[PDB]
Amino acid sequence: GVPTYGAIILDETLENVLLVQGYLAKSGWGFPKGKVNKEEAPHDCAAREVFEETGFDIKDYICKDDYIELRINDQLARLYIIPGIPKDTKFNPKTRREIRNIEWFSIEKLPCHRNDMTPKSKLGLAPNKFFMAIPFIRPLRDWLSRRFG
Ligand SMILES: C1CCCC(Nc2nnc(C3CC3)o2)CC1
Repeated sequence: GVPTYGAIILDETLENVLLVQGYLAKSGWGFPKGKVNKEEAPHDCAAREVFEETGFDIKDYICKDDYIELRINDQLARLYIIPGIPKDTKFNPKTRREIRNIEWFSIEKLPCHRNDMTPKSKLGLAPNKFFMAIPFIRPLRDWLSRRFG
């Protein structure tokens, strides 16, 4: 799969993260991110995708070594960590045909797994609107603990 790049934007308290809501297949909440173009450097793709989806330019704030990266179904997704962004920032997608809404969420309130359906003796996982974000939540919490504590 083609690698994706984006950002985990946190506010000044380190409590809240910025998620964006797409449409259809991307109908839930996730971190801003998208597919790398040919010959495009990871930091440039992250900044482009974030600016397209949020209207906020991270370019002056990217730290090269500060990211969480996951390989899901043999696609690589790397989110640069960008703390300290004020909660009163005006975010506006470029692209309202792609982005429904943009909100801050409390990190401690976000799920770090979906729930099973053990109550119903059925296999699988219950739907959760944070499905696209969830894989990153525990690594994010651990990364923040190590870096700040
Ligand atoms: C809406 C705007 C665009 C970013 C999008 N990010 C995303 N994270 N996982 C996926 C699935 C394709 C694998 O997409 C979700 C939020």
